[PDB]
Amino acid sequence: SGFRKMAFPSGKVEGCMVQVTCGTTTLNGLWLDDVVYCPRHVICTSEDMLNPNYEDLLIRKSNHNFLVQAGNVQLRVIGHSMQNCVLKLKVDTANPKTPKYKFVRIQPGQTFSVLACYNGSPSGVYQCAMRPNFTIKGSFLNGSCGSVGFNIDYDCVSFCYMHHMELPTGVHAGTDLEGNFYGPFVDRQTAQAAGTDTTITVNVLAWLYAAVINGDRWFLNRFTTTLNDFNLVAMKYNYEPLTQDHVDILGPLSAQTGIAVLDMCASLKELLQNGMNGRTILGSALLEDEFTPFDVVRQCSGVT
Amino acid sequence: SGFRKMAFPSGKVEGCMVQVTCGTTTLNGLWLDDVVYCPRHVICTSEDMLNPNYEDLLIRKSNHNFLVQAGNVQLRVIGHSMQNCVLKLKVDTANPKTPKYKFVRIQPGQTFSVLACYNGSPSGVYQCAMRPNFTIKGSFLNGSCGSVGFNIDYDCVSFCYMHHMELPTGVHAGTDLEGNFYGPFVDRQTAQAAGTDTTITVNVLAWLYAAVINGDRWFLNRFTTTLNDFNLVAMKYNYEPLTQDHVDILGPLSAQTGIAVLDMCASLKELLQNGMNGRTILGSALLEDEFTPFDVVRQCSGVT
Ligand SMILES: *CC(=O)N1CCN(C(c2ccccc2)c2ccccc2)CC1
Ligand SMILES: *CC(=O)N1CCN(C(c2ccccc2)c2ccccc2)CC1
Repeated sequence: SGFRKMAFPSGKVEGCMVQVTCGTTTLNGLWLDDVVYCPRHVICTSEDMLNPNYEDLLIRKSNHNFLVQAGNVQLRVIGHSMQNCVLKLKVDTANPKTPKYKFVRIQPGQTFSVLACYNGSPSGVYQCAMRPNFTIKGSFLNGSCGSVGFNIDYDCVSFCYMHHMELPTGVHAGTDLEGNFYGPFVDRQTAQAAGTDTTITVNVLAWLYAAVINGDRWFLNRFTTTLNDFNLVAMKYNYEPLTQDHVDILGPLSAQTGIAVLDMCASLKELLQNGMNGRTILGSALLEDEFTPFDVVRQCSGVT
Repeated sequence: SGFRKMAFPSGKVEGCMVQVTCGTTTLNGLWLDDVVYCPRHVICTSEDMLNPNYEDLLIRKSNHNFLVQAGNVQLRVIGHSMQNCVLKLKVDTANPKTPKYKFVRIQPGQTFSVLACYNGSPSGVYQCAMRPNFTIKGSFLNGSCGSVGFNIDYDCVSFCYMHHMELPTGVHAGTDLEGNFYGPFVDRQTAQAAGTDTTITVNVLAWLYAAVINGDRWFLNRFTTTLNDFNLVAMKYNYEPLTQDHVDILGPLSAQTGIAVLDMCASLKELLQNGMNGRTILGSALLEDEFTPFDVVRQCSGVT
């Protein structure tokens, strides 16, 4: 037992990290098969980022201008193309460590692991969630761009995020691996504000189920509620509305604990209305929303 | 910017995980060079754990009784020995993926990453701290024993923990890689209670410095304090006493932020005495103590 914010083992992704340099700009790239993926702003100078015309800036770059280094060895770039906000650098060598992989575009509320990198070298791994406002709250310093977010299903790595930007508020924005930004963000040094960062209700409920499985039960009450009644309270507290699809997804946790989904909703409602009163749940003094129902099942069952 | 509970990239450790089976007991082993390290309770049945005499139980085991499997391939065991609470299984093949490594015995308050494994396969990675009562609050199910805790200094993995037990309270106990338990715990199915889980004061201060670096400054006050005055409050709140050695270790963070250590202590004192008043620091509603001063520096600088 015990319940932790857990990331996927990062080995499969560490074997894909490379350094990409274009002029004086250096960031991370993801090497899969014979293609290196990286943010297209690798071609920009600081002056370019105020209002970059990427198609125009890219005309001045040739294959030999993209310096790709995997560990201590240089890769030969034999092609380059821009797909949305990512550059795809075709190299002459397939990455021998390429895992089975997929590119997926996640939904708000979904979680993933990030392998934060600098100069193509991994520094750490942490668990994130795509916020309902399409930002992520990461830990990214200058040079971390090109670090990726991913999930793993046994031996298949599903890449879902590539880091591109930090908003003036310190929150993060990036793209899927086809180069499309999550949310309305653009790769330009222009002040872009995030929308409301609402709480992922279905994740909070999943985490309350993880708490009951792991021994923290003080918050369980004698009440029940309905979806409509719960949602009036969810709206008041800037929580995402709960749907029947979310109830369905929580079914396995409901079954395992014997606590009906709407009863857990009534516990959540009282926690929202009364607070924690100085108490903690799974060592947290706030309601955690960055564990999905699948994450709780995975951790509580021991999937490898 | 942004500050996250971050684990070390786990690739170097994933390459060392193996499965060890003895009779009907299966757990994880750590394969480094030609030795596989695992908890000695792999030799026990459930009946043995009530009061095991390990030297006696081990006499009945031969090299061929320890089944060691690295991925899908079996390793040949050519020797076995017990060192404290770990078994060392000499195998005929050096692990080709053995990283540069060391075995270290950490101090309470120190943090490390855990690669939780089942059947020699990695399931996830999270960050822990050795509590002042010599327990860790992990996420370990049956079969996770033998999973290890570690730190990494560029290319050197320092192994510090091997998981052995879960106390009846749901907290965890284990050994260093020489098989010595942290704290007074023994590998036996006997109720053993943990001492006071005090808060690691120097880590809380480091995390408050990380908060000021990352923009969360509301808690900074107009006060200062002394070590002795601070420690009267630390004692009242079950915080570890702060020493001059801890002040010295926080020097770089003090220098970077321009906030004297004792001034940060006065902010901590007011937070202890008044609470957070519904506010958060780095997204937490409680004072986080599982980041060391070195962790804050590492994360805030981008060490790979
Ligand atoms: C994540 C990372 O490595 N950085 C943050 C984004 N920086 C961009 C940039 C590109 C080229 C020259 C200067 C700065 C950037 C700036 C503004 C908006 C989007 C991206 C690079 C460092
Ligand atoms: C961590 C893990 O895999 N487990 C928890 C400890 N279990 C021990 C054990 C050994 C052999 C047969 C049954 C149980 C154990 C029990 C009691 C005290 C210490 C260790 C194995 C599963």
